[PDB]
Amino acid sequence: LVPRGSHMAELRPTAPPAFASLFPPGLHAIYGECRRLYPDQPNPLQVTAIVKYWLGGPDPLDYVSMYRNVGSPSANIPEHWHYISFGLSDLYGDNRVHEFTGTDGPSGFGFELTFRLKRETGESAPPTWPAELMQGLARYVFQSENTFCSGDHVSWHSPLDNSESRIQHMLLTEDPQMQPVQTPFGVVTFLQIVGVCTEELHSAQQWNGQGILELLRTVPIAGGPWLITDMRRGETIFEIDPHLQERVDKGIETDGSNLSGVSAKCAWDDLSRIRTRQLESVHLKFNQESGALIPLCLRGRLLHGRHFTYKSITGDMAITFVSTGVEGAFATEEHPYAAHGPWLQILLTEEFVEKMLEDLEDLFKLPKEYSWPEKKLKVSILPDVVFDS
Amino acid sequence: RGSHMAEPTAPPAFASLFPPGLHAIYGECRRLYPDQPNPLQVTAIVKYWLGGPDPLDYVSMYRNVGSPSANIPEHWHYISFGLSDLYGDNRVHEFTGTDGPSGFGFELTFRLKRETGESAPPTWPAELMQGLARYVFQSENTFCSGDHVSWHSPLDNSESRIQHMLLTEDPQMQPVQTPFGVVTFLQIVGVCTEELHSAQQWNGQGILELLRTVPIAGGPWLITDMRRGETIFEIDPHLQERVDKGIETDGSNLSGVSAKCAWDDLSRTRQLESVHLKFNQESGALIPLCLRGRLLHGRHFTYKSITGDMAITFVSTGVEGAFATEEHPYAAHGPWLQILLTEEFVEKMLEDLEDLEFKLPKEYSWPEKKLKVSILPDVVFDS
Repeated sequence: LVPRGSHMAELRPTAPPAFASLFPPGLHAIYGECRRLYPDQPNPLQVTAIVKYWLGGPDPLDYVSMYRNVGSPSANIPEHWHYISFGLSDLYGDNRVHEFTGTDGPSGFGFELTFRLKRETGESAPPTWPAELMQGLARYVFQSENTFCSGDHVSWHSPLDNSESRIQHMLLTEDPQMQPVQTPFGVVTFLQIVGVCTEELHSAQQWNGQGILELLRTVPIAGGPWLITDMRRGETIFEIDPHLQERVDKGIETDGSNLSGVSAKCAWDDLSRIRTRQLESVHLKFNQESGALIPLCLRGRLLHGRHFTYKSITGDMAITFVSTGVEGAFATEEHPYAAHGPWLQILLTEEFVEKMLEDLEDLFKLPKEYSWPEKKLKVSILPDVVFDS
Repeated sequence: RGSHMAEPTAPPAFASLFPPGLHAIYGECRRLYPDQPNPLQVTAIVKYWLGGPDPLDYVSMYRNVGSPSANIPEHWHYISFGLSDLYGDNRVHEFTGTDGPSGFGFELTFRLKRETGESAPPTWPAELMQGLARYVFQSENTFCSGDHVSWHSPLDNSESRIQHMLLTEDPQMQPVQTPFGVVTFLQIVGVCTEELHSAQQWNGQGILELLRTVPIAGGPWLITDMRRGETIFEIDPHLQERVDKGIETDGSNLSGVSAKCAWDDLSRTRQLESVHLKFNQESGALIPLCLRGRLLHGRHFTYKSITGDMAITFVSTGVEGAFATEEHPYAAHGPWLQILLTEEFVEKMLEDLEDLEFKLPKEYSWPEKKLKVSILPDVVFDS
């Protein structure tokens, strides 16, 4: 039989913008991607800086395009407003704001901010507050020269739209739609701002940024695969799902912690009986909050050959936990407890911290005391009254 | 008959112990000071990469006899270790390889005039160097020869008039090549608010070169005397004439200033046919700089009100993003006024405006341009 043929049972830019000569080449490329995504909105609402930054203006971003993304409620992606900045990258390439660096490497700071705000009902246009937020974030970047990555966190400690909204902080990720572009003035990637609660910010600091991001992609209400910020969100991802906390802690064990130290209630005392002092025995003290970080300090820092420092909020006192892999420590295996004044350094071997972690479970009859006489070490978790005196 | 003329080398002890980055720097130290192989040092016992507040691991303190023979006093010389990649093992700085800058690409130095009674180098500048290093580590801003640091505090915690810093290349220390990159040596030079202000108005390099001609400031090697009382302009009045000569030739690094100033119209962005600009004696004094050292150089200048929203930005013909053109030279976006002035016209203005005592309110008017500039008493802007 001669082939009858296939019968498919299931099937699912290129033209320059008006008046191209007018556009700066760096602005021209970014706009190209925006058109790719939104051909139906060729003239979107824009917030624009009339007083230019290079002429005294407070606003580093020259433009903020505001499109309407329908999303895919067909696949749990809500309707939202999409915000795209112009100014963080080298737009003009004439050394007015950014140093011209040519095609190789990053255009300006090498990125432009984006943000996806979940659309409410009655909203017949995109709200203009996130534009001002982006301006604010751009000020941070311009005043220093701290270029941001996918995974970075920003401590804002203020409701992003000045609302009562829980969402007071921001994480940064790759925009799910925007593809990095090559301008004549360098390369531009697209960092998306994702709003988060103080609690979730702390989780990213404790673990890593990328991991907390991935966690938000499985919680649509937060959340979603496209990381859309809903300002009217009331509960954290941990309150929506307590099972997630386990994946945070599991990750701290797997990847390690970004947390190098913490200002908390802590103290240490000598049992031996400025210059370095080598202590034969030591007694470390913590409240419930700082004591709760001990497993993180051991499992996610020392077990990874990194270190951890507890600083007492009141006073001179400090404790630094160190592993064998650290360089420049004045605490060695032979003299594992050493202090330069009030600053205590404790060296703990890999074999021994594993044994400690067997004793230390969550982490409540306080004082909760632990003791290893073979190491001459005592760790006690006390009520806050001790350190408040 | 013939002519009748009238007129490191070895490695240090236990070299294997030293990290390669620390080696090259110490090599340059030994070159200058072979007679002081073990100088006094401030050392960070608690390290920065382990929680320590001090970014500099070491600060060497040598004794330079100088050359009073040729007007160089005796002084203490301070050399930092930590700003550049010392260990090249990614604990503090990213290992970038031999090409480009090691760490931040520099270490700090400082030269303090030796007093009498001082039989040892004072330790305070070490803490000053730690302090400056924190600035550099928190914001990864790299300093250059010519930069200024607004410290707003007497450097040695004295009541001393030396409250600020400029930065220059060290006159003795030559740049070194480490296996982790290149290290230059930036010398901290202590200055007064008056001198800091001049460098902002002109450039650092200019005020630096000016200090080399005043030994007490000063000196060819830029040695900080903390006991200095009079500014370089008080020791030499002619030097004030030397700065603006440069501001004219080179330009100005001053882009704007918060001051008492206001504007009015005589009649998105409204364009104005006539305009009245108002300044106090202090801000009005900057006008020549604003014109001569910014506008005549294709650059802009902004006056902002210390009180309120009002602002005035002067622009020239060679600026982008302005909304004031030649055809409509006075335009405002709300309380922010932009005045466009041409090269030909500012030359004519400068002929009209002198200095800029005592004749307030001093007024200036160009009817063919519909422009009034008045210098008023400070009471006007206060209400």
